[PDB]
Amino acid sequence: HHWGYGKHNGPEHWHKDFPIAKGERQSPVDIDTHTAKYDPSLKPLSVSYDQATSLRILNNGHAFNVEFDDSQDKAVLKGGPLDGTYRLIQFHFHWGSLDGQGSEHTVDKKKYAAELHLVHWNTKYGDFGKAVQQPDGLAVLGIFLKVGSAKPGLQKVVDVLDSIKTKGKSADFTNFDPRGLLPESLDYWTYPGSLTTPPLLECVTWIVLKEPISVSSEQVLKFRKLNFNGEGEPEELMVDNWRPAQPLKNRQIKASFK
Ligand SMILES: [Zn+2]
Repeated sequence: HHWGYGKHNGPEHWHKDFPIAKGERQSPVDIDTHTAKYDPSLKPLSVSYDQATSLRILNNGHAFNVEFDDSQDKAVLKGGPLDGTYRLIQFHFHWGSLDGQGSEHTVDKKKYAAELHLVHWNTKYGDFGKAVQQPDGLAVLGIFLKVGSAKPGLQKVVDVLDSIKTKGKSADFTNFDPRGLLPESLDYWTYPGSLTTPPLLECVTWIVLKEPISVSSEQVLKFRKLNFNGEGEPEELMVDNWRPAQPLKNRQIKASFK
């Protein structure tokens, strides 16, 4: 039936409806730190989120998205391995049922408790829908979350989850500053990949930050209280909405640091 993360519709079944799942530039991957090539020609990332305008938070049945106004160049990513300007459209997370799993990318096979994805689209394409059809249409910043100390800047998010518990619910979510979600260092790994959920288009330049941010156990617990199901349907907790690492195939992972 429709795709999800259960036994009968999970990642291992996606290829039936989305043949691109067994493609040549599928994401996530395992980051082998000894095989990643330091590339001194890569520029530092430029994150200009001071004018970010968030609008809403939504439970789409597979995660929760915080959406931003992308009608102008207010929150953009540029530099790094990118050419042009990429506008932030939304951010979301992938998490697990336990603290030992949840991230999509792994580092030397280490899994983190969750992974944040900031999704950006290449402004030369005019809109998000056109951008997904191009090899350089999107740039996704990925940030790992480890459990330790609470992240103050994440609390506003945590607090509104009760109101979007089931699929299709949404809530006004204005004046949220995504700068509160960044690690101190912007060192990163980069590779050409895809979206990690259907339709799995190979249109992403991945930018994975080396430094994880910490969240408290209690903050992550609140994530695990969301539901995959819609209101009045049997309860299925929203946990383990992560795709396992895919084959690197013909790709090189580059590092911005040594
Ligand atoms: Zn994602």
